[PDB]
Formats: sequence, structure tokens, C-alpha cells
Amino acid sequence: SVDQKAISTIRLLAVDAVAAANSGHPGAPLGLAPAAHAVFKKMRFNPKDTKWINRDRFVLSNGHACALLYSMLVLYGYDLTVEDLKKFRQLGSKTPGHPENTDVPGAEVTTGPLGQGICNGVGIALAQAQFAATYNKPDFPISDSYTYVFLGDGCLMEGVSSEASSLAGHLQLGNLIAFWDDNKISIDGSTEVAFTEDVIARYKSYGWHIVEVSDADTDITAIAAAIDEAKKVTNKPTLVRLTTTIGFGSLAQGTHGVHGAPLKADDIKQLKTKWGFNPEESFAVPAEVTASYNEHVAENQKIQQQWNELFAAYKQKYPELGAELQRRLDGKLPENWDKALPVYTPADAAVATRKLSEIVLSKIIPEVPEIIGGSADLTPSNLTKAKGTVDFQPAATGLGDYSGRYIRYGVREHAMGAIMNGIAAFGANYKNYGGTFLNFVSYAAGAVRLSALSEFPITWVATHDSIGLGEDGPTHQPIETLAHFRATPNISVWRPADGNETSAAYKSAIESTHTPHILALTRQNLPQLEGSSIEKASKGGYTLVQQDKADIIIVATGSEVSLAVDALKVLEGQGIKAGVVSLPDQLTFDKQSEEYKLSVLPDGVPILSVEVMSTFGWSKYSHQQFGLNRFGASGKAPEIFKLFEFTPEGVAERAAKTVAFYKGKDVVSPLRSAF
Amino acid sequence: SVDQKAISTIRLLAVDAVAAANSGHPGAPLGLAPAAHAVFKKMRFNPKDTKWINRDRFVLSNGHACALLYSMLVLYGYDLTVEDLKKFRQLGSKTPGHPENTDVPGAEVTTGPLGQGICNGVGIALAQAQFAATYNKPDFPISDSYTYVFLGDGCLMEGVSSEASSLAGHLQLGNLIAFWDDNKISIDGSTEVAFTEDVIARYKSYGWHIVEVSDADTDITAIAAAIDEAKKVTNKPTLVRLTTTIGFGSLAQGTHGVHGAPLKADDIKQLKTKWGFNPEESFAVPAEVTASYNEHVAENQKIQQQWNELFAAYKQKYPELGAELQRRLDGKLPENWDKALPVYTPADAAVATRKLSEIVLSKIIPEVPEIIGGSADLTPSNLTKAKGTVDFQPAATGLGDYSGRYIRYGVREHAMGAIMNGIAAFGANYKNYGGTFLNFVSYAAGAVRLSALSEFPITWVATHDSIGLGEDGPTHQPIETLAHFRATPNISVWRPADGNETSAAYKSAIESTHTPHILALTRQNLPQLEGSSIEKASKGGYTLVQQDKADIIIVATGSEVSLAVDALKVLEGQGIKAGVVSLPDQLTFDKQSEEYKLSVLPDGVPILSVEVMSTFGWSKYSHQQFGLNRFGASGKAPEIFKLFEFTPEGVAERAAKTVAFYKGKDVVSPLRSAF
Ligand SMILES: C=C1[C@H](CCOP(=O)(O)OP(=O)(O)O)SCN1Cc1cnc(C)nc1N
Ligand SMILES: C=C1[C@H](CCOP(=O)(O)OP(=O)(O)O)SCN1Cc1cnc(C)nc1N
Ligand SMILES: O=C(CO)[C@@H](O)[C@H](O)[C@H](O)COP(=O)(O)O
Ligand SMILES: O=C(CO)[C@@H](O)[C@H](O)[C@H](O)COP(=O)(O)O
Ligand SMILES: [Ca+2]
Ligand SMILES: [Ca+2]
Repeated sequence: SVDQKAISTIRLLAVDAVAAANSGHPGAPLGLAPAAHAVFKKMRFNPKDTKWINRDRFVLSNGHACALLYSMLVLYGYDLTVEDLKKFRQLGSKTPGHPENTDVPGAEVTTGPLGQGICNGVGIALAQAQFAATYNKPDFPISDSYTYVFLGDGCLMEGVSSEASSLAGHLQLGNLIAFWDDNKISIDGSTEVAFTEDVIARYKSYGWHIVEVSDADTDITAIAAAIDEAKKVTNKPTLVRLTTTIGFGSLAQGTHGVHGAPLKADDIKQLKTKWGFNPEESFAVPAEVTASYNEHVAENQKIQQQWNELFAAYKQKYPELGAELQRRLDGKLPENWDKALPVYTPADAAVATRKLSEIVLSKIIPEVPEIIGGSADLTPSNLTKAKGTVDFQPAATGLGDYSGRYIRYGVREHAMGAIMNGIAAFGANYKNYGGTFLNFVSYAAGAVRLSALSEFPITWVATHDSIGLGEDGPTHQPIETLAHFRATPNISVWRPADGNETSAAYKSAIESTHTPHILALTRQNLPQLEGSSIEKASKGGYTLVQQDKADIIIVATGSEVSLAVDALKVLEGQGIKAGVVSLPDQLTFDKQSEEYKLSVLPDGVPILSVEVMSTFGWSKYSHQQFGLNRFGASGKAPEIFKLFEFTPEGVAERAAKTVAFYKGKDVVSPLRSAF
Repeated sequence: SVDQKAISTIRLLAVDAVAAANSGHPGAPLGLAPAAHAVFKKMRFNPKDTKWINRDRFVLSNGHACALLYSMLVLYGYDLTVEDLKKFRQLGSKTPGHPENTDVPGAEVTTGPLGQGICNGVGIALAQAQFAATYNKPDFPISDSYTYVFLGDGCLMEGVSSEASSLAGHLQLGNLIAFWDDNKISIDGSTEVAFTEDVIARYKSYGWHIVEVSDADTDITAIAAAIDEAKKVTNKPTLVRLTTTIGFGSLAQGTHGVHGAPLKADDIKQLKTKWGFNPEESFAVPAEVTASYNEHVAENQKIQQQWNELFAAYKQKYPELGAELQRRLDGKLPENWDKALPVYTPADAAVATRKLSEIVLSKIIPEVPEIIGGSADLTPSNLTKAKGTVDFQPAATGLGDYSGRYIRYGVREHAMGAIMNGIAAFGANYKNYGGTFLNFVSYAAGAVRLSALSEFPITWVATHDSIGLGEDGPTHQPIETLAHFRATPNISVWRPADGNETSAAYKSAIESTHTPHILALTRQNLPQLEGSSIEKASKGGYTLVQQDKADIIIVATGSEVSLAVDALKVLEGQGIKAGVVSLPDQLTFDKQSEEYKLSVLPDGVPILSVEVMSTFGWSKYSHQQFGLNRFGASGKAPEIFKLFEFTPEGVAERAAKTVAFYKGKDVVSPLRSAF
């Protein structure tokens, strides 16, 4: 049949791509081609409009199998060709060794790090449910799309997928349909050596529906029926067990050797001949297959055409909601939304930046409907919920509704991070956030790094940023954490010092379209600073206290800016004149003009950094660095600061030593470099 | 009864400790005091010998409940007193806000970061099984101890515990007995808002045995019976469901408010009066309770006394094994074990450091029985198994035996990290390791940081360290990873350049007693260097190529040392004389004398660093830094190096620019500082 020919075409494109590269993973593509064929036939998508908001989404969580995904996208006429497949895994190609949403048309997310994709799918489905609950009306199914995920044994072993699957079951996400490639093979061999759990029983314990397909090597009728069955179960996510043979058809099928290395040339020849292809030909695309696939594309395009008319009719009947939806699909925030940001003066009371964050969220959530977010079981400590909002829950629970805006993630930081990526990936201008303690953002590093690589505007509300948290002690107090994330490309790491800086941090986080944000916020109260503003803090770094005859400039962040200002007063008594720079985001600062940056960190004056955590990175901005490069302590926070000499007198002492160290030396800005 | 009085004493000590600090967590201690009393009565331990190798181990995975643990340790006469309890959460005390093994006598591991402790318990149990299989003989039960773990809903939500529980079930670890505090309350309120899974059904799916105690607020008889039942099930770990009331007895019992803040003074008064205590008294210790507990200590000490005689008799009957066991319990490696380390010359072939690592392990595993380790489903890529060894598996599977030395962790990096901490915590000189790709060590950051804080000599075999891995691309290629771990206190991060350096890295990792190691290893082949040796590389940094008239020194690590040597030749043609420093471990280097370090990084010469990842940290050792501060690419590795100008000519160009930048400037060593 043409279906059989399509499946063979997919299999052989994937194997030929791997062969051309002499690198990559043929096994799972061979095993999953029947399922991929069946799922893509059920999916609604437009290869010529990858951003249609009511498309079904597909996620390849087992991202190493990407030769499969690329083959589907090529066959369906996405902006990806056979010539791109011939450049699989080659420098600069549109067919990288794992899929990247920034590079591959039709890749919704970036996968390859196991476990992430299924969690991203949970997020896409969460967003779809929230979006549909917000906009759909009688006779106006604006959003009714599904989220299809392929995953393997590796994803099922990674703890992040357990977190997300538990939560997805709790959230009754009926439009999520995941497919487990049950092939009993991972890199170390049989799953019998390390993975003997009853996966199906575990998924039932989370509240998922199960469908089993015992011969997924051939039975596309049963795979299609499993999708139909899943669609009838509207209050549970579904796991479809696909029992497959890894490398199906290969001489080496059912072995770990077929997982991750090119097939032998003679193996590829026998594959081709057994399936009716020419063993002398590579990258064959039978025109029957193209035609069949084009039929499905044409049908899908007519569905999108009708959706566009539905949307026009919706704007007529529901003018307010229609305009809001249009704005969001155009990628634009509400006009002058930022007028809602709180502004402070130096006469206002001291406030912890976690509390300032709560206040910002309380003002901006009502103004910007595309903001949703949650906390990983730290809502009353992170202060991440705006009073009066309702939680995102299935209405059946009585605990919230899908139109809700606040997500109870539970103690699941890693899944929260990957779910945030999925919510961003959904689109419709979602600006989504997740709260935990800064030290436990580290639990989610796998996902955070992908936020940066994927260019997703997600936001971590990362409270309890330092030894300032006090008694919980060194297991809770960040040391390395800011250095880690600042060293990752494309992460804005805001550490606001006061009310105005906190508003600037949120302005940046919400306006972001391509850069994830981490907001490092305090437990302890900080004063409102003389000289701060949203405008100045929006530059990432700025001169807080200008001293035209400075003997030294002190550059600081967050809680240490007030400390630097107090140190300036101590220094004045010692006959030393200091300026103060506040550097609430190093990335934003780095992006300013060379002239702007030199106005903040000039030549001809020693510069001392002060921040109560690692000194790594700080030499970009300073000549000497006062930081904390050891673990913290359990005690009252002011006593910990005193112990480590983060006091006005301790900073002044180090400032004075810095001035003395550079006496009779020529000093140039830390911004200067040889190349 | 005296049991009832003991339980009340425990509860009130915990509440009084929290009250004195005006900080901490009274709820879980109140709820778990009956279970703690029952478990400690079943446990064998010596408060006067915390290192007795056949003790039962206890782990508080819900570490915030540590006022409970501290109360038990005080009551049993560990080196922790009521005066220490009065200093709960105070700077410098032996009663920190979360338990720390370095500070608290009787704390086996450091908990507080949720999910870790249960995984550490899996590791303690894994080690006990391996140890018993290695040493026990007929009539000589050298090791027969149990591992008892308390955990709460938070630990059960964290994905790391799912990973470890799946693996523990697979491994049939019958001496692991975990207790779930089923109190239906977390920080965000009822578990109904985020955690509605059937926990018991999930644990059955992993192959655990279950015992349910429906009234764990009072029924210590049933808790004791549950332990007895668990001990009869020798081929499954057991989860005991303890249905408790959080804050049992408090006016605020069964609420989230009792989780994490001090009780009201009037609440504490009514607690005391309802249980027969004086509401005017704090830190009461009824002498009946002390006496009862001392009886159990005396019995346990007699058990240890008999164990010591068993051990003496074992040494008589099994002289070889007895001497080996004695050596290990004394914390000493085999005499001259390091003579097994491979040594190379510059005439030897180029080899990838992953392969050099395999060769080291192949030579040292037969020489050092206390080495065990594994990989997170990357055995044939990390090259972490010595040929001829058998896997750690229950013999019932036919796949290995408990005497085995190689662990199939599956795709479970985070649990692998926390399990490694447990294996180290067991003691008996275990030197244990875990393989994955360097980029995915980041999945385990929660555990890695605890290795450092806990001072455990664990080792990550972290291959595929850079863009040198090639085609798998940017989702697999580290950028930030070394900076992250180098910025964490107390992590040795070795990045060996060649055969001799790889042997030095292992010498350090195996000899370690207080410092975790990460070995960053290559996929790609590297040449044997002229000038390398185990002796020189053991200093962490050393002069590879000495140039007495150097215009510049190039400091590099790993794969970039050979690059620097090739750049030196290019520079010679441009009339520039370079020296080369190899810096295989920055921590080890930092610990050398000031004079040694200055001999490597002298005054009066510009120093350029070269390493194909983040430049963070490098200003400690260099004036200018050539690194990679953007994500990588999918392509053939040499082409990626060329793209980013990590070539002999690209390094030479930057070296020449560095020399020019410092012309007519006075240059001092980067080792100098103002304070
Ligand atoms: C261990 C592996 C994988 C084997 C996974 O096996 P399945 O997932 O069972 O694949 P199949 O054999 O059916 O093709 S592929 C690469 N990976 C290394 C790796 C490790 N850790 C993380 C987080 N991300 C990774 N990609
Ligand atoms: C969210 C919480 C915990 C609530 C946990 O609830 P159970 O664990 O149910 O406690 P119980 O209410 O029964 O006393 S305590 C602190 N913690 C923050 C926290 C977050 N992430 C990580 C990794 N480590 C942490 N400690
Ligand atoms: O992490 C934990 C304990 O392991 C939480 O229980 C925190 O102790 C608490 O959330 C801090 O509370 P505040 O800092 O908001 O007072
Ligand atoms: O991480 C993955 C894919 O997501 C593995 O399949 C690696 O691709 C493989 O282990 C690398 O193999 P070698 O680098 O040892 O050739
Ligand atoms: Ca598999
Ligand atoms: Ca609980």
C-alpha cells in the first residue's frame, strides 16, 4: 500500500541521513516510523505556517531519533529539504544531531537531553488548556488542539519525566497523548539490567489512561485507533505503549548496537531490497508518498483557512476578547502595560525584593492576561501568587479552573522549568514564571540551559538568594548559582537592589522574546536607594552614586548595593572618595554600547566588586573582588554577614587596600581587552 | 507508659528548640516522634562510636524536621547535648537548621534539599549489600545492618527519589526500610492541590513491599511490627506508609501553618499540660526516658562488643580478607596501590582521555577492592567498566551479584549522584564513581553540591567534555559546566590533557578523603605531551614548557594544552617566545604554596588562558582569556574548532595581541591581590 511505502520511505531517509553523516542514531527511527506515519496523518498542521495557533503539536522527547523527525518534515514540505537531510549533523546545517527549535522549521522545542521533551509536552498541553478556557466560546472553538509526544526508555528513567507525569495526571490534561517506544533497549543493553519497573502500573498510579499496541512494528490501524481512544478520554492524559523492535528491519534489529551508530552498508542494501527500494539509491522519495502527504497538507490548510474565518467571526461577536487575542498572536504586549509597574522613592520603607516581586505581580497580572506562573511548593515563601487570582486546576477538582493563572507545581523544580519551556513554546505571547529558592533552581539546570539555547522568554522568581536568608543554613544558601547561570549563554540574571530595580527586572522579563530571566530576590528587607529608577536599572548597570574625584568605584548587586553605599560613608571618614555602581543584570549591561559601559566603569580608577557569593565572572567589571567562595552557615543573617566581614567597615577595609594596591600604577577599565 | 513519656519528651524538645531559635519546623517532628521512637528502639548503634561499620543507619530525608533528629541524638547520648539544642539554628552551633554530616554527630549525610536523603539511603543500602557479599562467610555475619529512611511528600515529588526508588526496586535491596510521613500537607497546603497520585501503587510498580500504618500518631506497636515484617521480605525494599497528623497535638495540627514556623507560646503551654509536662519548663528530659534509652544503648554496645570479637575471629579464620577489611576500616588504601597507575611517554600514541580513563580503571580496580562504580546508561561511551568485572545485581536476576563492582544506574544522573554520596557515607573506605557526559552532570547538580558540602570523596567520570565531541551538537556540548563546579567550594575539577595527567587525576580522586572529584574527559584523541608526568600533574598546575625569556605564557587545560604547544611553534615564527602551563585541576593548584604557584604563574609576563568553554574563573590565573562563551554547533569536531578559531593560528593571533596590549605596561602575576 501507499501507507507501507511511506513507512519504508521514512525509515530509509533516516538511515541514509545517518549513513551520509557517518554519525547518528538509526535504531529508534526504524522502530518508530510506523507510529510517526500514523500520528502525523492524525495531526493538523500547516508546513507553510509553523505558527498557526490551533495546530496540533508534536514533540520528539527521544531527540536522538531526530532523523525520523527531519524525514517527516521533509516529506510534508516544511522548509526543510532532501538536500538538508544530506547535510545531517554537518556544520551549519538545518539538520543538527539533536533538534533545535531555533534552527529546524517544525521543531517546537529543543530536545536531546533526555526527559525534557515529555515535560515540554506537558507545558504545551497546559498552555493549550489555559488558552482554550480563556478564549473559547459557544460555537467558537478557537483552541482545540492536541499535544503528541514520542518518548523512550531513557526519558522514562529521568526523574524530570516522573515529576511532569505526576503533575499532568493531577491536572487531568486530556489533550496530551504520549507514546512510549517500548523496545526494551537502551545504550547499556537490555532494559532488564536497570529498568524493570512496571511502567504501565506507574502511569496508572498518576491517573493516566493507557492504550497498549502490542505490534507497533506493523499495526498502524491499532496506532490510529489508540489516538481515537485517547481523544475520547477527556480528563486524563494518555500513554500509548508502542511495542517495537529497535532498528526494525536491520540485520542488527533488537540490539543496542543499532541505537547510536550508522548501519553497515550491506545492512542498508538488504533493507532497501526487502522493502522494494533500489539498494543503489539513497534519499529516495517515491512520488506516491509525496502525493499522499500533500493530500493531508491540503486538507489541513483548508482547516486552517476555516479557522481564520472562525477567528474573524469571533472578533465580530466578541470584540474585546478578539482584539486581545489578535494582539497576542501579533506578539505585542498591551499598550503602555508598564505604567502598572510600581515606582518607589528613597522616602519609602525598606522591603525585601521577594515582597517587591509580589507587589509587581499583583499590579501586572491584571494588566497582562498572557502572564501565568506558579511555584514549586513555595507560594507563601516566594510570594508568587497575586491575591484574588484562581489556580490552574481541572474544574472537576473544585480547586481551580483551566482559566486560572496560578500553577501549583509541587516540589518539582526540574519539571517546572521544562513545563515553563513548553508554555513558552505554545506561543500566543505567553510570559510565564516559576518560583523557587535560588539554590534549588540548580535542581532544574537541565531545563534552564535549554531555556537559554531555545531562546524562550521564561522567568524564574528565585527568592532567598544568599546567606541573607539566615537560619536555614548552607544547604539553602547560594554560592555558585549566579556564576553558573551567568556563565551560560543567553540568561539574564537580575539581582535587583530595591523597588525600582525590581520593577526594571520585571519590565525586562516580560518584554523578553528570546532570553530567559532569573530574578534573584531577597528574604531580608532592603532600603529604597537614592539614585535608582526603572529607567537607569533598565540599562543593566548604572552609576548610582557619581563621584567625579573617585579614588575607587564599588560595583555591587542586590543586597550589597546598600552595603556599598554605607561603606562609602565609612570611607569618607578615612579620606577616601568612592563612587557606587549598581549592576542588576550583567547580560543587559553587556549589551549596552561600549561608550555607555565606559561611562559606568571608566578608565583611571580602581574598581572593587561586592556580592556575597562567588567571585567568578566579576573580573569582567572590576580589578578586585570581594565575594564569598566558601559555603554559608546556619544562624541569624546579620551575624553571618558580620562573620564574613560583609559590613560597611569590612568593605571599606578592602576598598582602602585596593586603593593602596594601585598607588603609582596605571589603571584601565576592566572593560578593556586585548582581543 | 515510659514509651508514651519518651514520645512526649521528643515532641517537646523539638518544639522548644524551634521556640528558642524563633525559627524552624515543628510540624513534622510532632508527627514523626512516635515513629522515630519506634525505629530508634529497633536500631543497633553506638552513640560513643558513630563509625561502627555494622550499625544500622538512619537518614532524615525530610531534613527540615531535624529538631526531631537532634532530639533523638541528645536523648541517646551522642556528642550532642540539651545545651546544643538550646542553640538550634544559631551561628556556630552543632544544631544547624538542616542536618550536616560534617557538624552533627550521628548525621550520616547532609539533608535539607528534598529528595536527597532517600537516594543517599539507597546508596548506603547498596554499599551494605556489596560489603556483605564481599566479606561475610559462614558463621561470620560481618555486615548485616539495615538502612532506615524517613521521607515526606516533598521528597516523593522530587524526581530524584523516583529515579532512586525505581533502581532500588530493581536491585531488590531488602535491607532498605523507608517510612513515608503521609500527612497530606506541604508548604502550599493540602497535597490535594498538586500531589494526588497513588504513591502506594507507584511503589508497588517499582517492586517495593508496602506496609501501611493507618494510625501512626499513636500506634507504635504497629510501627514496630511493620519493621519486623519488612525484615522478613529480603528481596524488596519496603515503604512503610505512616498516616500522621502534621503538628500532632498542636492547636494548629493538620495545617500548613505548623510546617515551618514556631508555635505560639500558648500552643506550647497546652501541649505540655495535655502530656503531663510543666508548661513553665523548657527542654525537659525525664530521667525515666534517659534510663530507658540508656538500656537500649547498653544492649547495643554489647552487640558491638560481640561484633568486635567476631571480627577478631574472622581475621584468624580468613587472614587475607581480614587484613583487607582492617585496612579499609582504618581508612588506608593498599600499600603502593598507585604503582598500578599507567605511565606514558611522548613516543606513545594519541589516546582520548575517556579511553585513558578506561585503562586506569582496568589497572586499579583489581588492586583496590574498595573501588566500585557505574554509569548512567553510558557504559560503552564513558568507558567506565573494567573488562572481566561483574555487575552489581541481585543474583536472582542472573545478571550479576551483590559482590559485583559495576553499577548499571540507567538514565538517572541525579540519583546516581546522590547514591554515590550514600556509598561514600557507608564508609569502609569506599572510593566510588559514576559516569555520564559532562554536560549531563548538570542534571545532578543538587547532589553534586552536597558531595562538596558533605566532604565526600566521590568521583564523576565526565566524558565528552566539549565541542570536541562533534556531531551530537550544542545540547550535548558543555560551556558553563566547569565554571559552575569550579565556583562551588570543595570540588576538584580535573581536565587532564594526556595519559600521565589522567593517571594523576585518578591518584587524586582515589586518595581523596574529603573532596569530590569531577574528571572532565575527551571523546577525541589527544597526543602524549613532552613534559607531563604524574608527579608534576599531581600539583594541579605545572610548567609544561619553560621559557626563561618568555614574551607570554599560555595556560591551558585538557585538549587545549596540545593546542597551546602547537601555537607556541606558530608564535616562534612570528618572533614571539611562549611558555606553556598545564592546569589540570584549579583546586589542587590553589592549595599549593604561594611560592610554588608563583613559579608557575610568575610576575612580569602576560598570561593568556585557553580553554574551549566559559572564561569564568580564568582571571585567577591569566590576564587575558580565550574561551567559548556561546553555545556550540552540530558538525565534525575539527570544523567546529576551526569555526571558533581554536587553532594554532587563532591562539597565536590572540597571544600576539596580548603581548602588544601589555607593551610598556608593568605586569604582575594574576596570583597577586589587594586582600
Ligand atoms: C543514555 C542516552 C540515551 C539512551 C536512551 O535510550 P532510549 O532513551 O531507551 O533510546 P533508544 O535505545 O530506544 O534509541 S541516547 C543518549 N543518552 C545520553 C544521555 C544521557 N542523559 C541525558 C540527560 N541525555 C542524554 N542524551
Ligand atoms: C518545599 C519545601 C518543603 C515542603 C515539603 O513538604 P513535606 O516535604 O511534605 O514537609 P512536611 O509539610 O510534612 O513538614 S520544606 C522546604 N522545601 C523547600 C525546598 C524546595 N526544594 C528543594 C529541593 N528542597 C527544599 N527544601
Ligand atoms: O526549605 C524549607 C525547609 O527545608 C522551607 O520549609 C523553608 O524553610 C521555608 O519555606 C522558609 O520560610 P521563610 O524563609 O519564608 O520564612
Ligand atoms: O547522547 C546520546 C544521544 O542523545 C547518545 O546516544 C550519544 O549520542 C552516544 O552515546 C555518543 O556516542 P559516542 O560519542 O561514544 O560515539
Ligand atoms: Ca529504548
Ligand atoms: Ca507532608
